[PDB]
Amino acid sequence: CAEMMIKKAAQLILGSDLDFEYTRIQVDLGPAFMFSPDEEKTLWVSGKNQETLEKDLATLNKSSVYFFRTGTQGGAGHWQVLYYEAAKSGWVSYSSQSNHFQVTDSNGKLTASGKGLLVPHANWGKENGNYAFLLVNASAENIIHAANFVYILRTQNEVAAIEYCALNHEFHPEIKRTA
Repeated sequence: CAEMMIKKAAQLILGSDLDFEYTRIQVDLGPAFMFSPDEEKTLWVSGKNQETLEKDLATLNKSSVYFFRTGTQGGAGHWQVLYYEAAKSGWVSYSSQSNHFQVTDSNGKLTASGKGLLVPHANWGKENGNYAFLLVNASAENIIHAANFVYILRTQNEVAAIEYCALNHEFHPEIKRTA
């Protein structure tokens, strides 16, 4: 399930399918990105108002892909992949096969599902407790980190998974990549 959005990222950026060869829970992806540089991370605080979020979305290039976290700073996060789908002329959020929805209309304003990203009557900001959006570039290395983190977390444990991510720059060999 965490694997589903990672597979999707891989399809869009690496032109490839990932097969997680599990020969023996659900995951918070956040820690997979601890070794990602700050230059690949952007925090938005624009979710009080419809207008500001639409002009945040307008600053993104439409051939780039992100791991997109909704929720509160320091809190529970919901991770999904954000990408621009040329066919449907809009930004799409993809969590899994079952859970995905379009975010923007043909000309860059929020769809009805997308307005679900707003919380008008809450505090938005950098600080602990606030709402924000975290975009992590879905670069090859971040896709690799996410795949490896989840794989080691399931087959071993979370300490092992952060330790692995500290040192490893390639897909774990049991994570099969084919074009």
